[PDB]
Amino acid sequence: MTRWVRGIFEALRPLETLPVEGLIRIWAHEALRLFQDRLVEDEERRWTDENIDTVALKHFPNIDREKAMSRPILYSNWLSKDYIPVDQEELRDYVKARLKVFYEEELDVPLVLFNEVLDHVLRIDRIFRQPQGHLLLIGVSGAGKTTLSRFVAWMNGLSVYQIKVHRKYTGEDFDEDLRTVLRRSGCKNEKIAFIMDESNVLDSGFLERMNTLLANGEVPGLFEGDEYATLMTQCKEGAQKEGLMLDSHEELYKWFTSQVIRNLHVVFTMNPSSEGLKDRAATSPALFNRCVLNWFGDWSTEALYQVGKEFTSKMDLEKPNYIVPDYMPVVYDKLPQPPSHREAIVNSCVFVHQTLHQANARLAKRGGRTMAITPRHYLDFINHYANLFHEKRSELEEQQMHLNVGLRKIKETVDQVEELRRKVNRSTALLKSLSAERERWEKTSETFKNQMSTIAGDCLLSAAFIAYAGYFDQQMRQNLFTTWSHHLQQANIQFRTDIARTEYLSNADERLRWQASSLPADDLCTENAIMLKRFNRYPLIIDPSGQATEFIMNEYKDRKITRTSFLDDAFRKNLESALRFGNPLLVQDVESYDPVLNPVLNREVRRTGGRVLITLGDQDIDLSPSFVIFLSTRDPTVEFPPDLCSRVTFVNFTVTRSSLQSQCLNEVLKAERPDVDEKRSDLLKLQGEFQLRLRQLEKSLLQALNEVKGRILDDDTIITTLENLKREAAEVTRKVEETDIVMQEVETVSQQYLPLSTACSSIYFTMESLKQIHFLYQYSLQFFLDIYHNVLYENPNLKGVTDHTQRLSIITKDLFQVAFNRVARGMLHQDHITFAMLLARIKLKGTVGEPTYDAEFQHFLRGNEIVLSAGSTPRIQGLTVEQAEAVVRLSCLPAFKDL
Ligand SMILES: Nc1ncnc2c1ncn2[C@@H]1O[C@H](COP(=O)(O)OP(=O)(O)O)[C@@H](O)[C@H]1O
Repeated sequence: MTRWVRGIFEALRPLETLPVEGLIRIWAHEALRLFQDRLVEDEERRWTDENIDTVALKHFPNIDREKAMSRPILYSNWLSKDYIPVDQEELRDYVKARLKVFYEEELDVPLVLFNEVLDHVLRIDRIFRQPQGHLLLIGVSGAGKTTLSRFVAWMNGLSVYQIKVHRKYTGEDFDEDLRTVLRRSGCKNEKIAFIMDESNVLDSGFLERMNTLLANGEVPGLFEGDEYATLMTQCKEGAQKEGLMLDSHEELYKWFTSQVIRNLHVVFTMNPSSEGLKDRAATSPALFNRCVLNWFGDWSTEALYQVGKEFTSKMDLEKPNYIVPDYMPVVYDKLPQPPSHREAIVNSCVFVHQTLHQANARLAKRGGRTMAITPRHYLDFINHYANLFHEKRSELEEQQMHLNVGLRKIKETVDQVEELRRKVNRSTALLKSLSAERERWEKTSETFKNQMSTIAGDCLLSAAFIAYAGYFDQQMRQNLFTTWSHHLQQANIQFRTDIARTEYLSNADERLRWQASSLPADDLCTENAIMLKRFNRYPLIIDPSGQATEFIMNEYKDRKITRTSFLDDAFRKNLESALRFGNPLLVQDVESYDPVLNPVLNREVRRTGGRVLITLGDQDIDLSPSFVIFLSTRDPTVEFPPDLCSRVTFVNFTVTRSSLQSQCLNEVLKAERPDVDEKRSDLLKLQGEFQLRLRQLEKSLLQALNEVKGRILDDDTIITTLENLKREAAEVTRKVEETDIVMQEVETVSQQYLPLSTACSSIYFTMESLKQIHFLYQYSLQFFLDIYHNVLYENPNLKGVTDHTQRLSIITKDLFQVAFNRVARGMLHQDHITFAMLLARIKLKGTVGEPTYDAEFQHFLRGNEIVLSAGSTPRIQGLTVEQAEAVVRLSCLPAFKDL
């Protein structure tokens, strides 16, 4: 209430003749600034707005709507000398005008201005106006709390200062930095907008220093001895050059403290996690005394839609023929009218973001180990969408112009043939072959026109998959992809169905090179390699095994990738040399993440300077363009700080039940029924790879055409190539026309081999969970892989049998038996029955002839623990109390009503 009265009084210093409406407007503005910015939920904010309006009307029942107008009540002293209220649009234009100069100065990164930005900027400016302005910007990473802070601090002419934090950064260094910032604040009279983040704190002593820096503005145990005398020298000089009389030592120190009071603004940016705030309050009470905390909520659907619309402007998404048959909105308010498919693309992007939010909520509800999606992920997703759309359109345009060049070359060949004619059989053969070529190539042209319909949707789905997914397992990746596909089809945005992510995002040669460089054939590994190839945020590999580390080591052997770690004392030494040379650096053990990497991960290198210099620590080091840093770990799952979570692309190699199911299905299809596996590999190659080989034959034909210069005496040299091209075109046509028969029998074969895969996954994860029973029962994935390879390629029972239906049964029985034999051999002779009947339950789930009997198993396991004492008296002489109670509990079971 004191701040309320102070703010109202300040707003009325130079302003006269204000009506009652203006006064209640200022009252409401101050109430919203001091009572609503601190709320965390939107419900609290709207309740505050409703209650302020109802109290205003109750205590002032004879006022005009001049009290409220537009709910964006904003006051700015930028447009006029006084603290006059301003309109949304005028302030937006002025902020854009100032942002032009801001971009000219530094940070050329574009910032789309939404309603939230203008409000946050005005709040931070209001806090900056008062001499004791201190901020606690609590908001999710990527919201731009730091960016807005710097923008407004520059806009008010405040020299921003930041602490460069690393693992070796000691408390004495913090005291020296505080001495420097206070010297700049008091001496030379510099308005410092000194800022910090939660990552900028590694020792509480920082927090007790800020306690006295905020509450009193003077740090007593900072300036001692020589430092104190030097400080008094500089500040006594500053008093003279600022026209201030020199006094005794104590009075001069007091004047310096007052100068720091009026020339220092400390800003805190914090994780919205309230648990951290609970003891942040305890460590420093001044965080709730001198700091006006400003809660930054997650970017709203309005903000996400505006970001998507503004950034996706360079791309050409204008499709004149588009139909909207259903009503699937997200923004709900701006341009809901039938779109030009660009609004549809942006709506799909924001729906993808909401889809991740819903998936995260569901994962947290039905389990844990859930990571939080920051708006920086949206910016990464938008950049991925733009780059991938550019690539996938430029490549098709260049191959289309190649086809046009080939057509013109064939026309020129026709002209040469007409000149030559005026052997006849050779002429007729080449004439019919070239007519067939004309038909095939006009078909190619119409196909090229067809892919323009699907490029937008396919690239959107691929970018949403690569930029967002990567931490989730195979099942959740598939669920997200199918949800995105269903929504995009429902939005009538044309995307090609049955899209192979691996084949669409990579070519044959890169995939085979990956396979050579120690990469498993699992589709999860291929997708992870895809994410590792193209990326904006430097990867953070999650892998319990060492397969990914050795794979990426092999991938960059030529580039001289150096292996270091955070635990290594020479980590900075090993990283500076790699940065200067331009060599990739793989840093393992990200558990003790070094905060010195924040500038590198944020890619905040200042390109404004002549050479591209990064401010890594105190020193400035030039950023080599080939500096590709990598992060990795050795644990399956661990919680990461959210600030680190928003600067890296989580690529996860951790196995799961669905991953084991897919691997076992692929392995059994490779071993049993290799024809279906070959036909599916041909299907995967049908997306681009076969077309790429056809283009290679096309360019070989083009080379031969001017190699022979239209020879007619020896025409077979080109007739062979033409015949091969015709045969390959016919083969591709047969493969495409069989895409209805195929994936109709392929799906049947796959679902036939599904019980084996699910049984394998269940058996492996039961073996993994066997750690609970006894500390000695520890089994690796390699052990189960050996078991499964043995039961496939080494069974003695499969030597003679060849019928697939009998071979599957024999393989399943052999797998069960061999798994039991290999596991029980290292189990005490009291758990053999336990594992055996666990495998029996797994098989009973696998078989279909009888129900699962889940109620019976639940009873047999725990249902006898139900509490009841009615009818517990034995009725027959041949019965006891415990047996009578067991009779009652079994009579509870539906199968035993009459017992
Ligand atoms: N209004 C905005 N529009 C677009 N991008 C924005 C906006 N505000 C911030 N950003 C982006 O946020 C990134 C910086 O986020 P950062 O300041 O590190 O966030 P935080 O302080 O929440 O951790 C940059 O990519 C910047 O362009």
